[PDB]
Parts: sequence; structure tokens; C-alpha cells
Amino acid sequence: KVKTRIYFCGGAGFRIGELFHGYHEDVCYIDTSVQNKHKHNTDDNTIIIEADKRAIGMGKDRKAAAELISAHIPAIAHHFPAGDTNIVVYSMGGASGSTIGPSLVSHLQQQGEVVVSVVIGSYDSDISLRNSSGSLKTFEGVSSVSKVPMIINYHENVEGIPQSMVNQNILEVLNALVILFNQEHQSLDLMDITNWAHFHKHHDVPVQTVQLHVCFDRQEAQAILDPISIASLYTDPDRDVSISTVLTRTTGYADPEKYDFDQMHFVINGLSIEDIRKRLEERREMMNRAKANMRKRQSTLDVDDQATSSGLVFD
Ligand SMILES: Nc1nc2c(ncn2[C@@H]2O[C@H](COP(=O)(O)OP(=O)(O)O)[C@@H](O)[C@H]2O)c(=O)[nH]1
Repeated sequence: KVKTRIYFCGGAGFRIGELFHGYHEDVCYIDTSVQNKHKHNTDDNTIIIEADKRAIGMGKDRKAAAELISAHIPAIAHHFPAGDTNIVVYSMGGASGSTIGPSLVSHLQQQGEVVVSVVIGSYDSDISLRNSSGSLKTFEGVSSVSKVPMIINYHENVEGIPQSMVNQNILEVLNALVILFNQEHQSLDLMDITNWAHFHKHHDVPVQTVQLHVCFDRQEAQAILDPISIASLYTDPDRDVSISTVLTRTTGYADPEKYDFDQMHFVINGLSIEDIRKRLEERREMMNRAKANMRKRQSTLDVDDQATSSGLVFD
């Protein structure tokens, strides 16, 4: 098994993967569109799921995408087998990443794998907000069905903010995660990472969506409310000090000769998910208000009008 398999799904996943290229060898790409392919997509690392016969995307139709892709998931998972750790990357407001991604997480978690999702919330229209809300609900559904808390590292496409800034934050996270999982750190074993992610095995906590916060100093980790499970890396072992009360804690000692960071923390909590739910709820309340206030014009047809079988009408 590879140490870390990264699954880049849908357009956002493809774009992030193109930016991330060279930072990790064991990556793969799954989409419903050939258009999203770029210079780093090969026949060996990419699966394009064709619809009855073309691959032109799903255009934010989450239900259609799910109908298409669901039956292909076992084959895809067989083709790109799980790593010791697994990272799945996709947008929430689209159609393909937000179905392929969570479907892969569900399949992988049912096999007992360790999985983290890196995801993007959006709400630039009624349909994409509907998609992001469905995706948030999906995380909860996948947590329930796979019986393993679904871990999401969440990024919002804040209306008005250049997506390039969100992409950069995501790359920083993917880089940090790859280091965390690289199996080179003293005192940090594979089962240590496994039980950090699968903390539900040892604690009376709800099996539900949890949020992963990648923190680059002590103070950022400290700010995370009600932490459930924390993995910490130090280049100086003498700095290994528990930050706050936490259910599971695991630490690794990174080579200070190789690494120019003091410490990194990967903090899982549950509470922060509520902030996402609340944010989408508020956007939904605005959207429904706007919808309900849209003016509906009278038909241009009179009751005295006649139409031909093609729809031609003569005045
Ligand atoms: N931050 C960021 N957001 C993206 C990127 N690509 C797409 N998105 C967002 O994701 C939404 C869905 O697009 P896409 O991921 O291509 O949909 P999909 O192919 O059906 O999964 C878009 O409306 C954007 O809000 C990207 O490269 N970076």
C-alpha cells in the first residue's frame, strides 16, 4: 500500500491537483469531464466516467451526477487502491466532486481505511448553495453509513475573495498532511495516525462529521474549541507539551535537520461543523427570500390563442 493516496475529484479537485503536482507522487484523478484534464493527467492516473457516449461534466446537477457515478465507485477504488492514509479533494457546490468524493470516502471507510477530505464550500447561486447544503448533509450521512466519523478540512469560497487565495491555503494543508502521513517521524506510527483519525473507537462521541484544523503554531491549535483528537509534530522533542484537554493525542518528532518548522498541529473537533451549517442556513434564508420576491409576468398567450403542433401561434 502507498503511504498516502490522494484522490482529486471533479473540477476543483483537478485544479488543486494541477497546482499540487510534484508535491506527491501517489495521486489520482476522477471526473465526469475530459475538459478538466490538464498536462498532469495521464492514462495511468485518471479515470473519466462517461455518460450515455460522452464526458462533458454534470453542470452542477448533483442528483444526475450521483445516478451516473455511484455504481462505478467499487471499480474505481479497485483501480486506485487505498493508501495507509487517504486524502480526498473536491468542491461542495459542484456536482461531480461532491458525489464522487464523498462516495469514495464512504467506500474507503467501510473498508476500514483512514480518510481525510479537503473540501470547498460555495453559494454563488441557488443551485450551488443547494449543492453545498446537500454536501454538508452528505458528510453526516456518510459518517452514519460508514460508521466512521467523516473528517473534513473546510474552506469557504467567500463571495468576493479570489479563489487563488483559497487554493493557496488548500495547498498548504495538502503539503502539511503529506508530511504528517509520510511515516518518517520518530514515535509516530501508522496505528497512532489510525487512532487519531478513528478516535470513535475509544471515546463515547457521536459518530458524525468532524472538522480538521491544520494549525501552524501552538496558539492556532489552542484556539480550537472542544478538541476531540490532536496529532502534533515537533522538530524539537523538548517542546512536546499538551495544549489543552483533549480525548486523543498523538505526537511525532520531525527531523529538525530536514524541517524548518517549529510545530504543526492537526486538530479534530466537532463543534466547528455547526458554524458551516449556520452559515449555509443564513445564505439559504436570504436565497428563499429573494426567490419568493421575484416578479412573475403574465403569459404572453391569451385563452383565445391557438398553437400548431410545433408551437407556432398566429396573432
Ligand atoms: N477555491 C476554488 N474553488 C473552485 C475551484 N474550482 C471550482 N471551484 C468551486 O467549486 C464549484 C463547483 O465547481 P467544480 O468543482 O468544477 O464542480 P464539479 O466538477 O461538478 O465537481 C465552483 O462553482 C467554484 O465555486 C478551484 O480551483 N478553487
